[PDB]
Amino acid sequence: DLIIKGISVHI
Amino acid sequence: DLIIKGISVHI
Amino acid sequence: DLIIKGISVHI
Amino acid sequence: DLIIKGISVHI
Amino acid sequence: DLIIKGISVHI
Amino acid sequence: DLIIKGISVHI
Amino acid sequence: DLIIKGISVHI
Amino acid sequence: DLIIKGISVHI
Amino acid sequence: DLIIKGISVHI
Amino acid sequence: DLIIKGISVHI
Repeated sequence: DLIIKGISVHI
Repeated sequence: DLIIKGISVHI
Repeated sequence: DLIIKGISVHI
Repeated sequence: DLIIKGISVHI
Repeated sequence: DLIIKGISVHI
Repeated sequence: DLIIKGISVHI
Repeated sequence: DLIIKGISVHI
Repeated sequence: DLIIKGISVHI
Repeated sequence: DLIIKGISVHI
Repeated sequence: DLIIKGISVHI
């Protein structure tokens, strides 16, 4: 379970 | 389960 | 289950 | 199950 | 479980 | 469980 | 359990 | 349990 | 248990 | 238990 969350997500 | 969420998502 | 969601999604 | 959803989706 | 969250996430 | 969170996350 | 949190996180 | 926290974290 | 905390953490 | 804490921590 890889969870990446937030107002601005930049990968 | 790879979950990426947010107001602006940039990959 | 790869879930990508948000107001602006840019891949 | 690959789910991509949001107001503006840009691939 | 790798969780990365916050207002601005930059990877 | 690797948890990285905060207002500005820079990796 | 590796927890790194704070207002500005810089790795 | 390796915990690193504070207002500005610089690694 | 290795705990490093403070206002400005510089490693 | 190795605890290092303070206003400015410099390693």
